[PDB]
Amino acid sequence: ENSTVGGGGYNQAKGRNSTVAGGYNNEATGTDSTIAGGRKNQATGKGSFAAGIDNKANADNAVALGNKNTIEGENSVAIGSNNTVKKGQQNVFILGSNTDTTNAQNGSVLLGHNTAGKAATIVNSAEVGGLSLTGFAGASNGTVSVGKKGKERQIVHVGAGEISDTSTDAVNGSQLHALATVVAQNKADIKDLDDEVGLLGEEINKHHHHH
Amino acid sequence: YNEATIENSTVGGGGYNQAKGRNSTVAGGYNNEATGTDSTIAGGRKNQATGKGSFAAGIDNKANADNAVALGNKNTIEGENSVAIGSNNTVKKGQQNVFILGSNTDTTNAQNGSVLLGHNTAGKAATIVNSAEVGGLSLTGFAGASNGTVSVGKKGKERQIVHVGAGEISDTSTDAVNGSQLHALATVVAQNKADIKDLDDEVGLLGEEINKHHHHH
Amino acid sequence: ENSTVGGGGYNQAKGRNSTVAGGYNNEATGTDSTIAGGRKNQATGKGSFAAGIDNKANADNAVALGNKNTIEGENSVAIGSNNTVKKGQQNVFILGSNTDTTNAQNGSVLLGHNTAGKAATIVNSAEVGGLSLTGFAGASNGTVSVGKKGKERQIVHVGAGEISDTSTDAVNGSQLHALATVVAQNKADIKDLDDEVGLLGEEINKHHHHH
Ligand SMILES: [Cl-]
Ligand code: NI
Repeated sequence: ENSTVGGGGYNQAKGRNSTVAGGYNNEATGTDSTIAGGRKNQATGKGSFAAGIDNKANADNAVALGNKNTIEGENSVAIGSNNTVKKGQQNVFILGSNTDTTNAQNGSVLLGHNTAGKAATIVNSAEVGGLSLTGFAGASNGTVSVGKKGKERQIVHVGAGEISDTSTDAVNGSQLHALATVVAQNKADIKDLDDEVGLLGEEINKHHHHH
Repeated sequence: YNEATIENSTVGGGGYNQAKGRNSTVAGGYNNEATGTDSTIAGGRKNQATGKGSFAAGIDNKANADNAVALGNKNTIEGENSVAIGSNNTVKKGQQNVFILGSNTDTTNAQNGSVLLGHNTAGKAATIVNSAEVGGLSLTGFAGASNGTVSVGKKGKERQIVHVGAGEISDTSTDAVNGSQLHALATVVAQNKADIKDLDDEVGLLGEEINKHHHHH
Repeated sequence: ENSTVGGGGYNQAKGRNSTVAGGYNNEATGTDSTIAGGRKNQATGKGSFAAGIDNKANADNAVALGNKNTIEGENSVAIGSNNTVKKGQQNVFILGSNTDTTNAQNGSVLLGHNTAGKAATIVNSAEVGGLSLTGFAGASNGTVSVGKKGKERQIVHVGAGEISDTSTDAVNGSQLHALATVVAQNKADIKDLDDEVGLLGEEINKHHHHH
């Protein structure tokens, strides 16, 4: 039914308006589904698209491009190799390989090789050894992951973020450095003052002797 | 009802597909129109590809500027050298070099060179941040100020960035900072604050001693 | 050998199960390789995929989509224009244009126009004018790059990161602002104390001349 194969062997365009352009053992089952080519691909979702080896573009609007990208949650994308989005993980976006989406919530983005999804936390405040930090902006959706535990990735060439009480811009090392220079100066001032207080203490104690 | 007259144009199969551009390809689907030189529609339904060397697949995409890539559902690209992959994304004419991997984004305020990642993500204009005033405290000499932005969410719907490596901490560093680096600096600040209190106690007791001495006169 | 062209001119589907759906001067040489269309594309890798103008999807599972994306390292992806991954850079993901992968290591991710790759550094500690900061989390492959030197990009709409001794969450401007408010307050407290110590010194010095 306005379906097209294409060329190759054992290819099936079973979906209405579906297309398999070629390759081997490609099955496009969804309405408006597409397999550009490769081998052992499926595309069961409406308007889905797969190319490469052993992908499953198996939910509506799924994009699965490369090797062994499985998509079974709506409006999701996986490009690269060995990635899986499972049914009821919606709007998940992977550009990466050998990822882990066990903990990826809806809306989450995974970037890079060996990258893991992680559940969003709500961080409005923080307590650091008896000091309270309060009033954090942007305590919301999923997360954006750039690596996994034990295999973290630096983010580089990051522009200086707005530094203010509502800012939700990322901060770079120079901004931390700049605040730390003041902290280091405060700590030296405290020492200078301490020396002064000690000397003042000695003079008082000196004074009563030979009064 | 297919249409492939021009040099090296190909349809493909399906219905109401048109490969009007020189070397253009529509591999199949329904109501796909590839109009640009070297344009390509892999399949799906209601796709356009008016740009040179453009590529669309899925439902209702417009890969309508040079080298546009529009892949999924309802990706409209009308700005040169731009990409949208996912769902309901738009790059307008005069937004160049913009890259979206996401859905239901907002590129109203996105400038040239922006990257949008994720669902409900909004574009934002770059600001120049060379310094900052916190209370009466001045912070200066920030790196990576005076290109577009990289957005990970929208106002009210921000996203944590996780598994970030410790960034270099130096006066020229443009590396992102992670929570353990702010924690480390905060431990020292907390220690300064306690030291201040200890010292304040000591000054008060020294004060009393001075006052007591006058009443030994 | 289950190969398919497609339409167009000077297209070649030389690989087993390879597909060129159309276009001009496309050569698909790898097993299970695919060229969706365009002009002057190559796909020498197994299960590779190219579309657009002048791409090389020339390593296993390569995805090269747009204009002048060259992939010659395994399991890599480039989408956009003018991007290159050389033989011996594996698992590199580019969504961007006019990038520089000279210094990109394996596993690294490049985002956006004019973006440069950068070697990972190990940052366990830092020394800021006589102050030591230690105990950093997330220190030991590749980096995630958002710009180049001189063309840094701000990251925006970042959620508040966890603030703890092990956190590898990114930090936003409001979190730095929150810490800086306390630093500013420490600094004023130091001034107030300094004034007090000065006055106490005057009392001591005056007293001796009431003797
Ligand atoms: Cl401080
Ligand atoms: Ni006396």
